[PDB]
Amino acid sequence: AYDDLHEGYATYTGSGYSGGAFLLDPIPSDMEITAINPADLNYGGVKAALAGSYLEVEGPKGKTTVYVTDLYPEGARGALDLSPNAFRKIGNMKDGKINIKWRVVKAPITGNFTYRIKEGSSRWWAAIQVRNHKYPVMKMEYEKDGKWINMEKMDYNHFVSTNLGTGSLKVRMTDIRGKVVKDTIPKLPESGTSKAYTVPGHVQFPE
Amino acid sequence: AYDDLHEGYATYTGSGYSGGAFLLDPIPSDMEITAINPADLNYGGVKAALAGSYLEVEGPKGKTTVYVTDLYPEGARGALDLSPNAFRKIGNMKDGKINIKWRVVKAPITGNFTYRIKEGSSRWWAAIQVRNHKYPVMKMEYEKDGKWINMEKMDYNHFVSTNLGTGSLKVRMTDIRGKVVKDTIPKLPESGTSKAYTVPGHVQFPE
Ligand SMILES: OC[C@H]1O[C@@H](S[C@H]2[C@H](O)[C@@H](O)[C@H](O[C@H]3[C@H](O)[C@@H](O)[C@H](S[C@H]4[C@H](O)[C@@H](O)[C@H](O[C@H]5[C@H](O)[C@@H](O)[C@H](S)O[C@@H]5CO)O[C@@H]4CO)O[C@@H]3CO)O[C@@H]2CO)[C@H](O)[C@@H](O)[C@@H]1O
Repeated sequence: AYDDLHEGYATYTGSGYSGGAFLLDPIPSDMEITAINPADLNYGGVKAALAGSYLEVEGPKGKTTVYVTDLYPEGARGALDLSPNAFRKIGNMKDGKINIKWRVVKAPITGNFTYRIKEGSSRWWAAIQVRNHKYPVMKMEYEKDGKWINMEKMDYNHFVSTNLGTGSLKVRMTDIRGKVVKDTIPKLPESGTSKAYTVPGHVQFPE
Repeated sequence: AYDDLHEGYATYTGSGYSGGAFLLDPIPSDMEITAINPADLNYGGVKAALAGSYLEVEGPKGKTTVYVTDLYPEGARGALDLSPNAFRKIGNMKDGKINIKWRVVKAPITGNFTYRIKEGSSRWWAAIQVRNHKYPVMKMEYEKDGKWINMEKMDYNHFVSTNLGTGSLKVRMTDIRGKVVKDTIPKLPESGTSKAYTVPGHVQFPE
């Protein structure tokens, strides 16, 4: 629609395949990825607003799409830190830094959300990650007896809250376009889970 | 207190031995105990200020001493809910309600404090309870590399803080008389402790 490009500089790097901030591991080594500067990451006042998104990136030599897996701490506004397999498609690596133009695009994925329930989660406190989302997840709310509680998004790309209640958790998710989709996670453990675990989801953002 | 005085009324209950609000379990069955009204409980605006304290209660037929283990939710100022073994000593069991006078007194205990580390406590969040204190515990601080941090006392008789750091924990406790002692508590887990545990203390409030 109204869908502005973002101008900035790209560098390249080899981290982000493992141990990146957004806790999105494992990353296939053939995957084209990127680290994003803090200002653009936390769009809308949401920590990790753009975590797990995909960007289309024009360099002086071509255009390419990258999965956003990590924070680029020392990056200026507009700055991306690309994997070299991605970088090489849009610029010469002889130059260390290239002019780029990027925007958020729809993820080249299929199927539904997958939920990751962080280690330490319970009815008392929980951090919930959304994976496999066609668009940036701006918001996640759960219903506790009648009303909708907003969950804060963290730097580690999980939505977080307390006293969530017993019983299965009905949730809703909003994307960067304002689209909202509803789902249901199975009831949380009474005592904090020693291991993080996976819940296959039943919904996806609209095309 | 060395001196103190409340006027109120007492009834009696069979609860507070297991599952009380102050989480002081286990409670020996033959121990004289009481539940406490919210107003006196939260003395000086500290939630559960008088939890785990001891009171001398005077009834129409004698005096006796009790351990405070539970909240008396429907209590007016000065109202107490005694265990029968305590009630039996200062009143007639044929009454459902008696006139009483009471005061916070020195604990008929020996030895130092012990600490309870609540399940789910870690470097990031801890709930720490003091047991075996001769007087009410009004304040608990810990030292976080520079200066002292105040821990919120909770309705459930643990002091709570966050981002406490790694290593062993330098604490100072303050009683209702204004008296301050200092102790150290072992290292806090990197991730949330699966079960609650007790650690021995090495300090005690002045007689
Ligand atoms: O912060 C950056 C860092 O974070 C970590 S993950 C870590 C979080 O940081 C931390 O904030 C969080 O702390 C939780 C804690 O895990 C949770 O277990 C407790 S729940 C507690 C509850 O507050 C309390 O109401 C309750 O008391 C009950 C009692 O159980 C009962 O007996 C009676 S019937 O009623 C009482 C009162 O209602 O007891 C429960 C449990 O003891 O709360 C805090 C905060 O909400 O936990 C996270 C991990 O464990 C992350 O890994 C890093 O990447 C980040 O950099």
